[PDB]
Amino acid sequence: MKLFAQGTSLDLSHPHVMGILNVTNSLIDAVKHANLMINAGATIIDVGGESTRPGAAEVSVEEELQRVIPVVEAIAQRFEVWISVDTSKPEVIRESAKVGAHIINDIRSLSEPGALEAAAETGLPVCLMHMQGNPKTMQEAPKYDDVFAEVNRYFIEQIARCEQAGIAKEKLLLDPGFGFGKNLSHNYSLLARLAEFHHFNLPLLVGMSRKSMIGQLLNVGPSERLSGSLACAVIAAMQGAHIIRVHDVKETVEAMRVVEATLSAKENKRYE
Amino acid sequence: SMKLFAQGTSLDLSHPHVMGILNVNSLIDAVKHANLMINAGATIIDVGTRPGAAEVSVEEELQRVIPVVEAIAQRFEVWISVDTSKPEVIRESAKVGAHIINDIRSLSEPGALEAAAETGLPVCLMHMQPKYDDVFAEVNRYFIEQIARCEQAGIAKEKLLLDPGFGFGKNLSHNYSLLARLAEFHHFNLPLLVGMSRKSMIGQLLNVGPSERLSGSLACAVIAAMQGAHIIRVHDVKETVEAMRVVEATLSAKENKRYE
Ligand SMILES: COc1ccc(C(=O)CSc2nc3c(=O)[nH]c(N)nc3[nH]2)cc1
Ligand SMILES: COc1ccc(C(=O)CSc2nc3c(=O)[nH]c(N)nc3[nH]2)cc1
Repeated sequence: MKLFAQGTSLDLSHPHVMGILNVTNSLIDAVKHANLMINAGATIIDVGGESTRPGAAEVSVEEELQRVIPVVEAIAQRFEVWISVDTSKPEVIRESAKVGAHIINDIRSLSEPGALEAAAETGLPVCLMHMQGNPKTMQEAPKYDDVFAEVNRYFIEQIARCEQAGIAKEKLLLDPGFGFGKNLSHNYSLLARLAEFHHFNLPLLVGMSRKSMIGQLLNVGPSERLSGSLACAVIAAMQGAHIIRVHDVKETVEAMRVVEATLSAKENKRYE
Repeated sequence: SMKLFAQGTSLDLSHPHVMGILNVNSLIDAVKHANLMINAGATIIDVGTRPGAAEVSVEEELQRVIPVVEAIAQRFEVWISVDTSKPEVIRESAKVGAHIINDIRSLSEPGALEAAAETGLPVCLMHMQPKYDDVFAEVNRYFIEQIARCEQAGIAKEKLLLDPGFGFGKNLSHNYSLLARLAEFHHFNLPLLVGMSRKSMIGQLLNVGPSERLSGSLACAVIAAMQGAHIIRVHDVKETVEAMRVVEATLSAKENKRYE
């Protein structure tokens, strides 16, 4: 299993760690943070300029472009690392790809007018994430009769939508969207059944780092979540998740080495 | 449903337990460290004597170990595991409140087997000897043998725990083979105890020193717990307990309650 972008490839025969670069002197600091994450073993850096948090306010196209594009450009011309861009906006998609981004990682799964066409036009890999509702209301009262089945159905529908628009399946990644319109019990159901999403034969991307599913379980603040975060990452990686999106790159990469050593000693290379 | 009974209390093995390592006033500090581990969520304290270490006389081992076991048993509700190979220490430990006899030698010293049987306590069987054909099969064979040896001495199967003995005459790939296949040891229907905390199986993989192995140790604990391991022996209790609550939340959402 392999992705292709910007003349290079990413080998997903083992887990990859994706370092979070939140850009909600800004430029110099962001590039220093990327550099530390690459040194710590991150092979993808995820650049995001619009808060995707519960209650988040929208940012203008011009402001997002100012936050994001100079960060993507600077990273693409200094390091060899892959770059994902965390955006919903057709223009940010286009401009990001122009300055070297490798993956479009939209929490809205290209739902914004023109996003689907912009993504297709780039030829880049696209991550389809499940979210119930939108960031302003998703956490008010998340509700499912069957969260796994409903996220599974969403991925069937969005894969088709993307194929229809000329995005080949081989470009797609799937992410169940931990914390995006889910209560604590919904999140743990998806984590527990994560391996079952492999039936699509597509890369799985997960992001649990420092999230509420750890916070509300342990009743701790956001700086006390490293152990819980590593536990989530290891649980996901043991079930064959391909990309783990995190704040704490060094510790995660170390945990992924242990997983890799364990999976390579196993006959069928996956827990289920 | 799996439970152990000792000293008037029970251990509920329907979820994983964290066992904190206690290195042996010396007695005041041992109590203080026990207190810290209980506060971090350890439900078993392992009292002991690594491999390579200096052998000691019966008398010295009693003087080191018995007051500690006794002091913990008098002050705390926690279960107490004792790492010893000597029949005298097994006997005296049980008299002052130990719950589990954890012998790294699996009761091979003369008299140890009989002493353990007399106590009526739970007994942990650990594999120790690196070259193997199928490390899993050898360990598995060892368990069958030791179980039989214990049952023959009047130790009921319901008192036994199995430990594959990570780091103990095992190289890097043998250790990870045993970890990858841990869940297969459930066919005995006995509790599984594992100890990988800060070991060279992490140190060598990662090329880091003994104090930089927490993340790898946590990974090992999670990997074992996801496969239904019952007791995880660690140095870093708070962090392991947190990781275990995440495992527990995951396994409770799973209809199978285990990964294989
Ligand atoms: C303090 O509590 C926190 C709440 C939220 C965070 C975030 O980082 C949320 S942004 C985010 N998540 C995902 C994801 O899961 N998958 C993908 N594909 N993209 C994502 N983007 C961090 C901490
Ligand atoms: C730096 O390299 C290290 C080498 C060794 C250590 C130890 O703590 C090993 S003593 C020990 N292990 C076990 C075990 O696995 N199971 C049981 N049941 N009892 C045990 N007693 C730590 C670090």
